[PDB]
Amino acid sequence: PQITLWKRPLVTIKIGGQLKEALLDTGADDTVLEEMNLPGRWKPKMIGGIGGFIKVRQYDQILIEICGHKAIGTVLVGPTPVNVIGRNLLTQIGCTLNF
Amino acid sequence: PQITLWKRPLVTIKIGGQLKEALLDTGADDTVLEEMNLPGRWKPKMIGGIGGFIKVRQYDQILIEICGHKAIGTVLVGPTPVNVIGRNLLTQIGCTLNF
Ligand SMILES: CCOP(=O)(COc1ccc(C[C@H](NC(=O)O[C@H]2CO[C@H]3OCC[C@H]32)[C@H](O)CN(CC(CC)CC)S(=O)(=O)c2ccc(CO)cc2)cc1)OCC
Repeated sequence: PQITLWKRPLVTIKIGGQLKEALLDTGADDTVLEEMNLPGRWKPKMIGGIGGFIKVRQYDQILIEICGHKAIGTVLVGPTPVNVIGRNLLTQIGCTLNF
Repeated sequence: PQITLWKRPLVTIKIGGQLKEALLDTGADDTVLEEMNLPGRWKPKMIGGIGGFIKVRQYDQILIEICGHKAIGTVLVGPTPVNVIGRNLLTQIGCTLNF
């Protein structure tokens, strides 16, 4: 589909057997999601943006479905104020910017 | 153009007569540039990111050309980690997400 940017580009995703809402975010290298107790091993990480850094847990090879499009890659989990789908997963669903 | 997302979507912009590099950021509501000299009045503003809030200088109705496409809109100037073009100007240049 085509998503205009008059409003935030929010979509439903499926991850860890749960449904959530997340932003399709071309400004995020990697995907960052709200606290969720995912199974498996993880590695600590710190990620920065406007305002400074937060602590997150890096999970690898996680399956996410985004508007019916399946993808598999790194998900960072922590106290983010917003769920963002980053380029690591947007590339996998064939997402481009167009103007 | 059609821009894929395997790399950061960085483009050249022109503002205040100066060229700069900026990131097309669908996750940003607003356009935030690193510290720079811009002519005209400005009002102090606060904006929040992943790590908290920062103070910016808000410049309204600023001419800015993004990858060959003109916009005139609000530009926030302050300690952002990187120059970002947000949705307030992405809509002006007709930018959509497509997959
Ligand atoms: C419930 C209330 O939430 P809130 O207001 C904040 O909500 C938010 C809404 C959207 C975002 C997404 C963020 N956009 C953003 O910063 O936009 C600013 C300007 O425009 C305003 O609109 C939205 C906020 C304001 C950007 O797209 C992505 N970022 C990187 C860019 C930073 C500019 C480039 C380095 S990153 O997220 O930092 C990030 C860093 C590392 C990694 C791992 O690779 C992944 C993601 C973040 C928080 O609370 C405040 C305390």
